[PDB]
Amino acid sequence: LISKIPFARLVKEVTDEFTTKDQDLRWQSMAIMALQEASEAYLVGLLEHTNLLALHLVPRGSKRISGLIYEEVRAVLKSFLESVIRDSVTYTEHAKRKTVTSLDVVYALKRQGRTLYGFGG
Repeated sequence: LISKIPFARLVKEVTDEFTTKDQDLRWQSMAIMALQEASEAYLVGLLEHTNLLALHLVPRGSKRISGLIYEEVRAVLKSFLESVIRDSVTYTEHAKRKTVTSLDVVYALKRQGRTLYGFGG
């Protein structure tokens, strides 16, 4: 487990294909932390999003058959990761840098509609 983390490798592997643009880029430890932030962030967002439905709607917990939630979450994450690379290469290139940081990921998440710049009380 601690010695080896296959999940990080798998997530990194998918992302690496997207980041195949590793023409000279470099993956920092933070980059990986970004993956952790991404998965948990997506979930909090999903969980929190599901909570609002609870206000008047009743999610169908049973018979979870609707375009495979796992497929959707995965494809949706893929979109996030893919966009992240585009945003990352963009910000890195903006800074003529060749490195992936959780910070750039955060920047990507921010524009993704996170933090709401504090507009949302």
